[PDB]
Formats: sequence, structure tokens, C-alpha cells
Amino acid sequence: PNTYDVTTWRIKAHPEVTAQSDIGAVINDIIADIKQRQTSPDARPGAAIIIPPGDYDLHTQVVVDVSYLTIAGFGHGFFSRSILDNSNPTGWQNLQPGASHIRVLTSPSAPQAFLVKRAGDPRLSGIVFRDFCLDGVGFTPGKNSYHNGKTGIEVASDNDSFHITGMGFVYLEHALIVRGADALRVNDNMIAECGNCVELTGAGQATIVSGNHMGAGPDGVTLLAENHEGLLVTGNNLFPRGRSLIEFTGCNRCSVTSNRLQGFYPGMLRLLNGCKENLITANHIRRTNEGYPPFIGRGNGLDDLYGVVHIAGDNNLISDNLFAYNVPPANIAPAGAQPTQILIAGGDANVVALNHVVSDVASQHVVLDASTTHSKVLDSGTASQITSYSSDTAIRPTP
Amino acid sequence: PNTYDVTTWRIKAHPEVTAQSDIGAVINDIIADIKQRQTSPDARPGAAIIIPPGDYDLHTQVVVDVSYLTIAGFGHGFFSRSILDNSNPTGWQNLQPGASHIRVLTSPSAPQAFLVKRAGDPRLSGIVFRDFCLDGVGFTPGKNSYHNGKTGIEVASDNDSFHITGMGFVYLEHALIVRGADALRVNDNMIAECGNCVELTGAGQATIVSGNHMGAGPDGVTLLAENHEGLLVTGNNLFPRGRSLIEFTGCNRCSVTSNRLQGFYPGMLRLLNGCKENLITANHIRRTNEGYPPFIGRGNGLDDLYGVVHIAGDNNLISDNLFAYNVPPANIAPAGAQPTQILIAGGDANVVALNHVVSDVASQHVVLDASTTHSKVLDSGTASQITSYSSDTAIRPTP
Amino acid sequence: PNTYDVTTWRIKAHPEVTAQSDIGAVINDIIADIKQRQTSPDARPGAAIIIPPGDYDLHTQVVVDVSYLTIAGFGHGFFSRSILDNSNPTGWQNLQPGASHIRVLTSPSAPQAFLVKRAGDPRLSGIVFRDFCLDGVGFTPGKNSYHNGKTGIEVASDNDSFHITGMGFVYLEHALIVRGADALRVNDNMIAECGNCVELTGAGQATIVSGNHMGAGPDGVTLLAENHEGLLVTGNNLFPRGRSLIEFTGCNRCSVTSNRLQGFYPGMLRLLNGCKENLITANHIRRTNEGYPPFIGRGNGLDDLYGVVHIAGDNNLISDNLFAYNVPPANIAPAGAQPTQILIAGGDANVVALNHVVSDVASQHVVLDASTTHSKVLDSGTASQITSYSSDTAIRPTP
Repeated sequence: PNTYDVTTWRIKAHPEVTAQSDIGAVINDIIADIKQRQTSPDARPGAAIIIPPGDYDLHTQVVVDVSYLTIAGFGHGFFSRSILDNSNPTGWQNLQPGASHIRVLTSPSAPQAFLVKRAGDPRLSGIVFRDFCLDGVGFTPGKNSYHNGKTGIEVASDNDSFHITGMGFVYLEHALIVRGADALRVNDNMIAECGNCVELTGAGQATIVSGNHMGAGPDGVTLLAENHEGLLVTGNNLFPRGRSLIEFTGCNRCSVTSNRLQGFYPGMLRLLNGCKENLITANHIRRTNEGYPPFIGRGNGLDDLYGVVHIAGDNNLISDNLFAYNVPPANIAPAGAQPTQILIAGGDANVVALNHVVSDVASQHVVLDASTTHSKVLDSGTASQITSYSSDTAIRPTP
Repeated sequence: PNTYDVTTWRIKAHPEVTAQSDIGAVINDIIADIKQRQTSPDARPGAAIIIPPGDYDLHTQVVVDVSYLTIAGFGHGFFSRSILDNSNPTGWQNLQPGASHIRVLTSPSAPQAFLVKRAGDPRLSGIVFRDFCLDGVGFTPGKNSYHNGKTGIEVASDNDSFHITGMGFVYLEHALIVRGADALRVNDNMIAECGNCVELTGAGQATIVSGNHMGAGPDGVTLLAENHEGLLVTGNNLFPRGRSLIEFTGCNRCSVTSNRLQGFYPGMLRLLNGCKENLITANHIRRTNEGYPPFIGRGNGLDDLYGVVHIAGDNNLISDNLFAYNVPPANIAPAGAQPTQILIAGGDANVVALNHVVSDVASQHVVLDASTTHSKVLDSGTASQITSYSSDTAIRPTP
Repeated sequence: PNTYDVTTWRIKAHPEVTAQSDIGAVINDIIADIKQRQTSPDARPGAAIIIPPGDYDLHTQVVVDVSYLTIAGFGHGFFSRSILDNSNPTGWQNLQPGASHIRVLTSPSAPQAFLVKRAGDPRLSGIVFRDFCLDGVGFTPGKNSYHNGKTGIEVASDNDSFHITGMGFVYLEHALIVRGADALRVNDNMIAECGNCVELTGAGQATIVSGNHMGAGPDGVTLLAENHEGLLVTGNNLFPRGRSLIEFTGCNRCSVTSNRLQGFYPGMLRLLNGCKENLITANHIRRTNEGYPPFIGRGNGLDDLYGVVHIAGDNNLISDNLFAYNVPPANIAPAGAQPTQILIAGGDANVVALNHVVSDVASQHVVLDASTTHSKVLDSGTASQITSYSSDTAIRPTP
């Protein structure tokens, strides 16, 4: 009851249109049957759509407008298309992603493989996307462009209690997008080799993003949050080459703790457009130079004075973090300049304590620009590893 | 084998008593069939009971007395009954919780939808409750009373290695209760709009509570632990309006790290009745005033001198936490008083370091009561933001 | 499609060889059917093998050589064989592990129940092992030897994006072994009463080990990592009696945060053979004496001067940790000696800040060996609780 398997469900008016040829069409017809059956606002339990291990083409965009809809598979089936595209495939035993593998072949007019949205009142709630694979197949024009105009899962209407777990996103310009997320949970996912990984736009409340593996694109974001409050970002392993790895714009009282960050460019952690009262602590932050040839020489347009961690806001606490910076003097922007680990761009009352810096070159562990006021820097470097352009800054040397 | 679907299983002596009319009766008959079949202590594998997407009524309490029993659904199906009850339902497309939705309609004499217990020896082990929804339907007498005498899942016997994940608890006076929990794991659950969310009573060992979303009631607790040792509470997003968000009574050597806490009342984090050697660190603690009208004016009976964080015990380390306190002067109890962020009620050797406070009013960041001895306060406020009623307190100003 | 249930699948050449008699043989015949069918490198989605609740004997080793293979059950079914073996079974209602219970009865020539490996190019990817149980049945010659030569799951070839979750490992000499792990994820598992729990050998990158429950053997490791970079170990509850609880040899830039550690011996946390730039923070570290008689009197061969936390490497940051040490003066090695909480064995630039120690005896909170250089000790003890055998050490007294 209320359980479908995409492979057994035939579209009554279109019999040879299978999950293999257009799983998008199949799922839309299943949702149509669900709405068929559950007409009572007091009797709309939802359903579960199971996606068996296999290769499926999605040409038709799926519009999800029923609450408590669960689309689940048996695996994330990640596979590095990046390495395939920059390697010699001869004799290779696998050329593509697996598990419950959905190949997103969407048209410009309907980018998103899955678009969750509904008008009217009750906001959509309890939708679960899990254990399956969304593959963008390839990048266009350049095979290493991270561009292709496709999106995996996009939530455009205010939603409550959404759950996104065990997924596999690969080669999508935008993997996951969620606007107006409330009590959202994104955990235990593998999102990589995407232009953008997770985008929490609009605004948000009490959202949790943990246990995830993410890697974005030079012109994209890894984790982006817009006007969020109560966001918890923890236990994630964010690796190479978003323009940033964690980027908050105007979020307040959020927390970024117990994470592993590795980037090849300036500004891996960004608190922009006045983020207030956030906690960034117990994270491992490592900045280094791009090591895979296909991408050598590419950047995010920022120089090393932007800072590995860029803060623009008030009362944020950046502490108990370990900074490992290894970058060739020759790749450092501007020539002759000392890399900045933590830049307090503007804002009042920011506090920077117990931040260990390890760098191959002379570096300013903390820089407080002339816009800042009443900043606090404790045990984050010797007096000559700290630059204060303000005069009310209180500094305490790491002995 | 050993797999049942609640919708296909008929009760031999009672054929029209379905999962829809009394899933409680259905599951008890299934357990009776399991015991039927597995009579050998050396041959009791257990079984899995699957609950398909749907609306099911539970009138009969389920007594779970077999080890390794798995009851799973396809979704947590949370839905805010609170907002429905305080809104105008006209034209609303949903009026109820979804997914594998169980409506708890229990009688006073058997409160708990599920009661796990067994006499004799081997303690119950390996029981798993996952991916389904427990809904208390409503609150009684007042629609906003958070009272109804119903409980979702209750474990009354000593247990080992229990697993509670992906659940959805809503409108229950008591969502989950687990006595004598050992190696228990509560993770990735949505427990809200309940009088009480998670209650670990009796005593406990090496338990883990992480990745959860919890919201309780004014007269209830969000997360409560009794005489626990080795408890790890991490990566949880605890929001509004338990009387407390985290409450330990006499627990020793436990840890509360990387969490997001938001409360509307005094004492969100409580270490009572001599809790010893606990670590409270890397948490974002935000206290503010109740913002949803139906509940404006209700409290937990505590004043602002109780402290957002209340500690009564020895050798506890409260550090690297961010306190964001925004409360109207007029809502502050007692009139004229300065809100206390951290109150060290009694105890020896407590240590409070690197705790950033942000508040709209003059506040005492740390207060050491006259009962305290040998406390340590480092970088948690200026001398005038710190009150020590003891004389052996060692304090180091945030410069 | 591509979904198998071990109990329904007959081995054409050997019909009475069932999952109950040799699930190993059964799974190998299923993999053979998968390779039978998916012969195209461009069409190798993989499959799912479901293991129903039950008791299954594994005599034949399973060789997993297909990408995106998912083997899942309905439970971890943990059960303490240790307590059974040291107790009086009379009237016991359970004498064995449950759920999807696989009894590993492997022969010396093929130790591993599951051996994942493949030659040729693409590295194996997306393999998922979840929600089932691997039981070694017993220890041999001594019932409490933690030796039996059996291994649960072993990955011998370079792998990518493997996922190991919801598992139950019990009484195995080696529970899980994964060489050349990359973007690996080990989370939400119960690995205990095993000689060794998790062994990440060879080398590794961006691996995550979180939400796990682990307990090893006196002669084994709980969590071991070899030449790993980007490892995140967070939210785990590691309990008694590995020789160590966390042991890194030559790992760089890894992070161990928000964990609960409990050991009965010296060196519960070890950074050996030059581990550089690692973060060890926000962990609860509790060292005490063995309390279960069968094992009283057995050690790990190390004395109390090895330190609960042993660091040999450069630029590591050990901070915001709570040390609870309770050990009988008489069990302390060498007689008269003061236990060492943190020992900086060798290395340059290590930093030790805000580490609270609680112990029943006089103890040296931090000891910097004569090999160390430029170490930093802040707020981790009074001057007499700190021993520096170097002269360039910078120390700041906990007031």
C-alpha cells in the first residue's frame, strides 16, 4: 500500500515509456495516481517510490507537490566522472555511476530533475529523498567547465521537516537547492564534482547539515546559506574546489563546528553581508594549491589578503580551529604579500581565540581591518603575526 | 522470512481488525507469531515489521518482548499540529502527519504505544525502531496544554544496543522514554511539539544522542538523563519550549558538544544533583523571549538568576560556547536584575573558559554562588561581568 | 530488478546449499549472476542483496568485485557474547546475536567473511554494507582471548566512496579493515567485543568516522589509521579494552573532535610515527581501571608515563579536552610515579591549551619530553602539574 517500484509501474497512456527511457515521466504518473487516490486533506499519508538498482534516463522534470513523499533507492553509487574525463578509459571496467542511478537529461526549460513546490496552504512537509544517485552525465562546452545547466533536487516552496540523506550527486551544475528550509536535515550524503553542492537560499531556521562529503566547482559554492538562523553545520568533510566551502550571507546565530575543510583558494569560510553571533570552532582548515593538472591555474578571483576565513559581521566567535596553510610563494597574491589566515573585514565585537596556524611562509594569522571595532584576539599568534588596523582591538600574544 | 508488512497480516480470530483500525492489535499478533516460531534461546533471530505509507489507528498497546525486533516505516512524516490548532484550517491541503503514520489512541491503563520490556535473563538487545511516525493527535483539556497522557515508545527494562533512528514524534505527552539504556543510540530523529522528548531514566552507559531535532513542552524536558555515564550529546538542534533543553541529574563524565540550543526560558542547560566531570563545549546557546502568541505569557517558573546554564556538581568544564541573549528588560525576572548566563550553583573545581556572551542588557556572564569552591573563570567576561561569591575563585579577565 | 533476497535464491548446481547452511556460497553465486548480466563497463549499475532476519552460517568467503554493490539487512543485532561466556546461561532467553545474523565460520585460508577487491582499472566505488550482523561466534583457545583468526569485512583494493553503516560486528578478531580508503564513511555502527574494530591501513583521504560505538581487545586497536589525510573522527563513543582507542601512525591534518573515550590502559589516544598538524579537541577522555573480573590483571604493556594521550609529531593542537583519571595508586606503573595525562613524546611546535584534568592522584597534566621543541602549554595545569624537559617551552599557568 502506497508503495511503488519505478520498474513495475506502467503509464497507462504510454506503455513503452519506462523508468529506463524516462523515469521522470514514470514518477510524475505515479504522483498523479497518489493524488488520484488521496483526495482528502485529512487522508493524505503520502507514499514511497522505490528506485531499484539500475540505469535510468530522466528527460522529464518531476514536480513533487505531495507532502510526506519518499523517493528511495539502494545506493548513492558515486563515481568520479572527473577522473574518467581526464584519463584514458581503455580497459576501464566502469565508465559510469551506479546503484539507483538516475541520469539527468533535462531540457533548459525544466532544469531540475526534481522540483518540489506547491501553492496554497500547508507548507510541504516530511518529504524524504534518499539512497539514490543523480548524475548530470557531463559538463558543457568544456569537459571540465562544471557547467551544464542541470539541477538535481530543488525545493522552491517553504518547506518543513525535509530530510535528504544517503544520496549521491555527481556532475550537476547545482546538486541540491532548498529555499525557506525549516528543520531541514541534510546528512550522510556524497555531493561532489558538482558546480554547486548545497544551496539554502531565501531564509531558514533550525537546519542541520552534518556527516556530508562535499566538493564543488571554482565558480560555485559548496555549502551556501542565506539569512539562516539556528543552522548547525557539523561533522562534514568538505574538500576541493568550490570558490568557497562554507558561505553564509546574513545568517545569524548559526554554528560551524567539528568540520574538515580543504580548499585550493582564498575565502574557504565566508561570513558575508553582516552575519551576526555565529560560532566557528573546532574545525580543521587547510588551504593549499591545486594539485590536479586539468585545473591547475584556475582560481576564484580572490587574493591571499581576502583570508582563508573572511568575517563581515558582529559578535562572531572564531576559536579552537587549526589552520594548515601550504602555498608556493609564487602562487600567492599579491607578490610579496603575507597570506591572511583570519580576516575580520568589518564588524563589531568579534572574538578570535585559540587558533593554531601552521604555514610554510610568513603569514598574518589575524588581520582586523580599519572598519572593525572592539575586536578580541587571544592566543592566535605572536604580536607580529597579528595586524590590527583598529585601535580598540584587545590582543593577547600566544606566549 | 521473518519479515511482515502490517497491511497484509490478518489476525486469525479477528479478521476485520486491520492495521488501519488497530495496528496495535496487529503488531501484537505478529509478535505472538514470532514467539510461536522462535522457541529456542539459540534460535531467536527476531524479525522485521514493516509499516507501509499510511494512516493507522493504535488503540491497543504493543508489548515488545523479543530481542532484535525491527519496526520500520518509510518516513517520519512530521507535521506541525501546533500551527494547525492555532490557525484557520480553511482550504488547507493537509490536516495531519504522514508517511507511516500511527495515531496513538491509547487508554489510560496502557499509555505507551510501544512498551518494551521483558522479565528473566538476557537483557533485551538489538531492538530497532525506525523511519515511522507516532502522533498523539491532540492535547487535552487545552489544545495547547502539551498534556494528553500518551507516550510513544517506552523502554522499561534494562536494554542493550537499542537503536532509535529516523523517527517522527508529534503531539505526545512523552515521545520517547528509555530506562537503563546501555550503548543506546538515538540519532536522526524529529521529536517536537511533545510534552517531553527524550527521557533516559534510571541509569545509563555509553549512550549517543546526535543529529536530532527536538522541541518539548513548558512543563516537560527536551533531553533528560538520569545517572548516566559516558553520555555523548552532539550535533543536535534543540529548539523552543521545554522547561529545559538539556537536563542531567547526577550524570558523570558525560559530554555535550557541537549543539545548537534555543530556549525561551531560564535554565536551558541544567547539571543538577551533583553532576561530576562533564564537558559542555562548542555549543551555541541562544536564549530569547517566546514569540508565538498562543504561548506568550507562559513560563517554566524560573527567574533569570537561575542562569541560562545551571551547574551543580564538581569538575565540569564549560568552555568554547557562544551565548546570544535577547530578552526584553520587562520580561526579566526579577525587575532590575542582571541576567545570569552561567551559574555555578555549588560544587568544587568547576572551570569556565572562553565563553562569549552577547546580550541586549547588562548581564553577569558568570556567577559563582557562595557554596562554590576553587572555581576557575578564564576569558569569559570582564571583571564587572563576573560575580564571585566565593573567595578562592581564580578569575582572568577577557582583556 | 537487480534486487536479490538471500533466502529465495537457489544455487543451480547446488540446490540444498542455502543461506542458512552457507550464505557465503549463496552470495558468491549471486555476484556471479550479476557479472553474468552486467557485462558492459557502461552498463554496470550493480545490485542489492537483502539479508532477511535470521541465522545464517558463512563457511565460504565472499569475494566482492563489483562496484555499487549493496548488501543490507534489517538490523545490527548486537549481543554481548562476552557476558554470556563469563556468566551462567541457565534459563537465558537468548544465547546469540540476532537480526540479519551471519555467523562467520571461515577457514584459515580465507579469513574474511567479505573480501572486497578487484584488479584492473576503475577503483571500486560506491560499495555499501549496511544494517546486518557479523558474528565470530567465539574466541580460541581462551574464551576471553579475543583471538580466532576471523575477519568480518575487509577491503584490500583502492576504493572510492565506500559506505559502511548500521552494522553489528561481534566476537571477530578483526571487524573491519579498509586499505586505501578515499571518501570512506563509517558511521552509525556497533563494533564491539572484537580484537580489532576499525583498521584504515595503507593510506587514506577525506574519510569520516562518526556516530559509532566501539570496544576492542587488549592486543588490538579500536580505531587505527595509517598515513591518512583529511580524516574526521567525530561523535563516536569509544569504550573499553583496545590497547588504544584512537591510533594514528603518520597521519597528517586529521581531526578528532567531539568524542567520548573510555579506556583501562595507558595510551588511549596515540599519534605515532610523526603525525603532523592534527586537531584533537572537545573530547572527553576517561582513563580508569579494568572492572570486569575475567579481564582483571591484563594490560597493554605500557606504563603510566606513556600518557593517556601520546603525541609524536609536529604542529598538533590538543585543546578543550576533559581528562578524568581514576586509577588505584597500586595499579600505577612505575610505583611512586605520577600518571601523565598528555605526553608530547617528540616533535616541534605542538600546542596544548585548555585541557581540564581531574585525577584521584598527583598527576603531571602535561609532559614535554627532552626531544620536543617550541611547544606551547596554556591553561592545562599549574606549574607543578607541568613538566618540561625542554627549555624553549612556553608555559602559561592555569591561574
